[PDB]
Amino acid sequence: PFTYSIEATRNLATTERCIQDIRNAPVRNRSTQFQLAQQNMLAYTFGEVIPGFASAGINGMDYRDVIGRPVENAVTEGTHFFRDDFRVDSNAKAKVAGDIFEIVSSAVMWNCAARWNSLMVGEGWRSQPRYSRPTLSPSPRRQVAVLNLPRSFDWVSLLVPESQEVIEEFRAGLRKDGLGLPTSTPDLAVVVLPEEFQNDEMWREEIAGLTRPNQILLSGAYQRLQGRVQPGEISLAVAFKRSLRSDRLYQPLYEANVMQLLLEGKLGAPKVEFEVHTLAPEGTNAFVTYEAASLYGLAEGRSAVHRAIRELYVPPTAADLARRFFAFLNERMELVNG
Amino acid sequence: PFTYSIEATRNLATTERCIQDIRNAPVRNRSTQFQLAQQNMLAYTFGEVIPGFASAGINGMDYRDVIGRPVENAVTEGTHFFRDDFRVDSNAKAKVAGDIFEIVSSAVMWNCAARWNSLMVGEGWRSQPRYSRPTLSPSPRRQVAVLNLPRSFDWVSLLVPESQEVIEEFRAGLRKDGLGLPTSTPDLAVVVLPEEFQNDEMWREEIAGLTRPNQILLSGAYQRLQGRVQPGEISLAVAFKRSLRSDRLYQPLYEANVMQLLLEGKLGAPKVEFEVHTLAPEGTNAFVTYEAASLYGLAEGRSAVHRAIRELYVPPTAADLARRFFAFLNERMELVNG
Amino acid sequence: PFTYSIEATRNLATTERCIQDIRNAPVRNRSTQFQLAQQNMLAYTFGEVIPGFASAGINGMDYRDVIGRPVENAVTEGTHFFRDDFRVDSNAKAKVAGDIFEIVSSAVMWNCAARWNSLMVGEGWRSQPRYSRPTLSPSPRRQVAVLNLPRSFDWVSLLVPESQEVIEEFRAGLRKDGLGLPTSTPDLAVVVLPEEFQNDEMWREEIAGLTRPNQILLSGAYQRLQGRVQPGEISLAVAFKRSLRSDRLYQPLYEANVMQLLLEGKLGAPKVEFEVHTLAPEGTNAFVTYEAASLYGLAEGRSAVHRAIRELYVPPTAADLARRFFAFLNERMELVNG
Amino acid sequence: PFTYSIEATRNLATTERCIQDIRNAPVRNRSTQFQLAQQNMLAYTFGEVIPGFASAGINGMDYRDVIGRPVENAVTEGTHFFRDDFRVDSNAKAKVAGDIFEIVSSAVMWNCAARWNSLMVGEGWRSQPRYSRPTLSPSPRRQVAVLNLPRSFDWVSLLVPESQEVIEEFRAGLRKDGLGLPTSTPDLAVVVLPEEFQNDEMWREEIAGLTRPNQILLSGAYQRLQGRVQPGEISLAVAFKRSLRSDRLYQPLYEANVMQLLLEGKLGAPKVEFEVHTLAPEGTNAFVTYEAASLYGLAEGRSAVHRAIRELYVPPTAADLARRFFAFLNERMELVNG
DNA sequence: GGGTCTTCACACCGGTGTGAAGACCC
DNA sequence: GGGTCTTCACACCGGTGTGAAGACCC
DNA sequence: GGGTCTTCACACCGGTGTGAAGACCC
DNA sequence: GGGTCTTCACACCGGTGTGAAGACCC
DNA sequence: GGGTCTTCACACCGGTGTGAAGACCC
Ligand SMILES: [Mg+2]
Ligand SMILES: [Mg+2]
Ligand SMILES: [Mg+2]
Ligand SMILES: [Mg+2]
Repeated sequence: PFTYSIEATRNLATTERCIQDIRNAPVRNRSTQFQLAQQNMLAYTFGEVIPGFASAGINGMDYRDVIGRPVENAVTEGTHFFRDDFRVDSNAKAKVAGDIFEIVSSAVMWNCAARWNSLMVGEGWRSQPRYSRPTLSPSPRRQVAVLNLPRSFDWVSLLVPESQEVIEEFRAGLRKDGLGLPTSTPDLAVVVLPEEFQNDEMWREEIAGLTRPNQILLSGAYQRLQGRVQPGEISLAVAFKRSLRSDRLYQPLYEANVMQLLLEGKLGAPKVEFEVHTLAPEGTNAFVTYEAASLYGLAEGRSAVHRAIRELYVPPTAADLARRFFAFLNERMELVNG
Repeated sequence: PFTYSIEATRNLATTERCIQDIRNAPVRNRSTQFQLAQQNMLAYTFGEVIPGFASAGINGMDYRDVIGRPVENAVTEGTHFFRDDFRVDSNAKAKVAGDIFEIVSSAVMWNCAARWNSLMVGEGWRSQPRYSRPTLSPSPRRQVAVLNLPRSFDWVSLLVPESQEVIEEFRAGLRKDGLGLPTSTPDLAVVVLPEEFQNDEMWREEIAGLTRPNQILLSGAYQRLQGRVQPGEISLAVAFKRSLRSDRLYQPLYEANVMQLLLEGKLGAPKVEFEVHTLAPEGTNAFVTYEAASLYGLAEGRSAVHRAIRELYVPPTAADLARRFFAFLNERMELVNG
Repeated sequence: PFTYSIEATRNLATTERCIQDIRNAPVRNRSTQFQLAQQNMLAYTFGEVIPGFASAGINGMDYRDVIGRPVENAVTEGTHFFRDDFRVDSNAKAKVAGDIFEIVSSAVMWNCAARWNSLMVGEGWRSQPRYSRPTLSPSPRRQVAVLNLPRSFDWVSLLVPESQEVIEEFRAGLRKDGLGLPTSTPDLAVVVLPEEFQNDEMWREEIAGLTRPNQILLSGAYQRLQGRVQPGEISLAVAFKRSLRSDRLYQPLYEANVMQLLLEGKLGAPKVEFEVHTLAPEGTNAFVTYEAASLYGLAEGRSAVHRAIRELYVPPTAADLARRFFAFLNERMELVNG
Repeated sequence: PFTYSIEATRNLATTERCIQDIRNAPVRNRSTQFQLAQQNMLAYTFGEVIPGFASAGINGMDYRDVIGRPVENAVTEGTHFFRDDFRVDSNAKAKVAGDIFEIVSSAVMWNCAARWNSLMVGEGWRSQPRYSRPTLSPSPRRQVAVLNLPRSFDWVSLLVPESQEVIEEFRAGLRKDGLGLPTSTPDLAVVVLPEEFQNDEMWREEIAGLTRPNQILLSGAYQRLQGRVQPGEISLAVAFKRSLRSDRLYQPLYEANVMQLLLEGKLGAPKVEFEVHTLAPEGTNAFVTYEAASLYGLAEGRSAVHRAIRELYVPPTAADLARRFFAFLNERMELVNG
């Protein structure tokens, strides 16, 4: 349920409850009395609804109210069973709500993917929400595969092994001096679908919830493309940060300045689009600070300089995320052999 | 006082109290009931004592107990006047304690500077704490000037204007495309003293406290060297971070990869030492992650590759900070015309 | 509860509260305003959990944090009802915390006993915590009975009355000159189970808490073996001292040098293992000082000399106490008729 | 001064003040804000007066008021300079007051020694306090040397090296098995004066204070008899404990049961008198518990059994300590060749 | 490179909670 | 007049000052 | 029998369902 | 109309949930 | 002895104090 029905939380199980009492089980470093089950809170509120693509009153809501609703949905569960004992620290209400923004917004553009994949293969343009049809020539080798990425991923394992050896040579070349290229992985990698999946139906079946069946699918769809995509076909890379501070905006820059060195450079990609989706850009001069030239090209003169960040987006609603991702596919997929 | 005398807090003024009640004055975005006066808490505990160089029982204390003592010194003030009302948020107890680590540790190596400046000019080797004499030839053109840096500083204003024009050409060259080189400033910049100050006594008078007289001196000594030092004479750059997480260790990397591009490169410095001083490296694989090659040299083949971080230091005491900074000056100042 | 739930202390009774206000009832010698209920604090924190054998995050915690947690659990109760009045003297926070160490650590090896008794009688090797199975031949006349001992106990009343008369003859022989053999009793006496209890189920039912039902069982299980065990079958004697000073380590020596005279000697035991379990051995040269030969054998030449203390143990966790007591039973119970 | 003159504490030096502020000098384990100078507090109150032998109104005072007066003399100093900051922990008010009882009571029987030494050599019987003359034949080889002993002393170094080799053989014999004979030293060892000092005037000059001149004399007079006294001439051994608890009375038993084994036994002393001087025997059954037979003789049958403690004394005044020590010398020195 | 100084073990009692034997009428 | 209740010894560690051996350059 | 006390009108916004005009592609 | 004062970006760590590699006997 | 389970690094934002540039009349 989306609006905290009082009996479905009493019809649920203790395993699938929103908050597990770990007051009789510390974990040796943090004295966490109560924890917020991230995988259960997503299955509770967004379990039978998806923002952007369902129940258009939700799709016009403020996107700072869709994200951050499972956190207040968990507090109203916590003040029901654990009366007067309930405390969740504010540093725990930001980790989960940041990860809610990481998963849910990736699940909205998954629904934009499967509707884009429908129009490419000759199927119609689902019009249950009023979304405008893209004006591109429908070709089956244009469907896109959006992929959520894990915490310790390194993203080189998606490239074809004829191209993966150059990066491994560049990495093991740095290992001779005792060095390396450590990076943080971006929260979202948008790549085009390879040849082996041009008739598979798992890239067109639109998702209708965020239950744990269709939740390990989205965290685990990356493994089916592990070593398939050419380096010139990684279209978009989306870093997800819920709010920005005047120093936390630099950790996506080091995500891009490695991504614009191992692709532009050793594997010869032209330019990979890297962009940041935020909700609270206030308190920072972040739009000016994201006008940063990439440090990769600053050594070989002024041959080709460009931005390290494509755009800094502030989605006002959930449906405005889906409208932007359609116009992104309407322009980037023009430049392939349709 | 260091150990919370009960009457000096009652002999103090309401202006110089450790905590001002701003409960009748909000600031329109944060509902801060009580604030921690950072400039007053440093003047209260460390007002007549300096770690490392005074009262050797303090100098052998755990350095996580020296830093973080003004925060608990303020709580014991807050539970005295404002009984039962007192709440300071944990996100406010980290900003001040991080800034306490930024100022106090810079004030310890200031005392290492003025004793190094004494042995260079022919004065003796003050031995009130048992610190070993450096085995270098005493030359007056070897004394070092340690400088705390502000929040919006850009550090190019320290270079001589014959060398400052190249960086301004490289910056305004990027401004033609609507770009830039934004950076965070390091918390400490260690440079050698220029020719105009080789007889001045403000670089040898050892500081004996952290009162507001000798506090705007340390935050403001950088302006006296604004446009004096050659680019090949910036010896050490110290970034101060009290604890590290698996993503907050990247914001000093972007501080270094710009510092190793505007000095190595456009102004031809050989290699500028950049190092991070932390207290809690646990919960991270940060020593392996700080074995990162600089992204500046990764474009022109493999001409000269090196680390972007020199060392990751964990000071066990306060006197072990002073012992390391003496051996750093014992090695780096060998390579000048003594 | 283990981590101070705010309403179970409000759901508790005034009788079973953690701190009774005796401010309207002095006791004629000590002006104790507030007292720490030792029997209630054990029932509050460890009431539904046992260290070593439950909730393995607890079992890996530092053992100086398990013991000493009911003392800080009582302070957080005391600053709730009795606001600003609350003072417990530090000499009262050591007596209870020392007695907490006396009872809880005896209750951990009781759980090691009942699992050892299960494998001896043919029942399985409970594996809810991952504890290694002992490699001994399972015989029913090998199960062990661990016994907590009171404050004024004299431990001779456990021996069979055919052997108790020799000690009473030696005691009443000394009473003719107006003398005696006064001793302090050890906090723990580990003896093997007699013939009358080889089918009883009270030595195999594992304890699941420290509530006052299963608390007078552990302080009172000694009376069921009052006059049953032969003198050659007292395997281990454990003295419990939370921290050691350079003179408080001698009061277990006089506990051993009487125990190694009334058993080795008048009742002909070979050697009784006597060992001290401590948490803070710092500030002492106690490991060298516990290499003391027993004063019993120093009169008849050098016939048989040995240590008065077997080992000085420092348990790092709670599960490491259970691992040591299993390997102790794996070696000492080899030397009986299995 | 004895009764806290307000200007002699202001005429004193900061070095010889009763309390040094170590608030700017921790000592890495204890957070001692203010310390009680033990060597200065004895020089302040008892600096020009000695109990028992001076100003007979003092000598009739309660002996729990003479001892424990420098502790309250220090508190009245501490609430004068350090207003409202002053806190000395009760665990620090017992260590010093116990050591005050250790030094002052040893200094009273030093005055009984030098008056006993005067009557032995033919000098008169000083009668400034009305003390009864002993009825013994005055012989010069009967004068006694009372010795305060340090903290890490082992008391074997007082015996003649022809007798010291047997104990060293017995100790190194135990070292072959990795053992030893660790002991606590008694606070006072009373031995008879050897042949080399039968005309020296340092054993007859009566002490007239406890200033630091005549304070290192009393802690350091033991070194002049280091290896001089035969084992059959150690008359009295006094252990000093201010109050007794039901387990702290055993640490003098282990002091005696080694002293009644290395002297009775290996060096053939008949019986060495060992006694405990206490002020608060309440709360214990200590008089019955000090009726303990020595564990040395309990192995060779019932050849010769005796007490390990001679007497447990409770001195009501200071002059009653001097009256007991005169009657002790009136009986023990009858049994030498007068 | 024997002096200065930072460390460490030494032995220091005191306010304690609880069980068992005392107190006292009925 | 065996019950209730007021007492008492039991064994409980923890913050300590000072001497002697450590630390370290010169 | 003017004080005490039980009553009453005053004016206080806030969460609402439905029709009609908006929104948007086709 | 240069002073006073109200604002804002700066850089500040800390308590976190989950996946994957560790731990350990059998 | 491959399973179960105890651990750990990963990447997660949010409430902050202070300096410098803004605001505004005079
Ligand atoms: Mg992120
Ligand atoms: Mg920093
Ligand atoms: Mg004990
Ligand atoms: Mg003593």
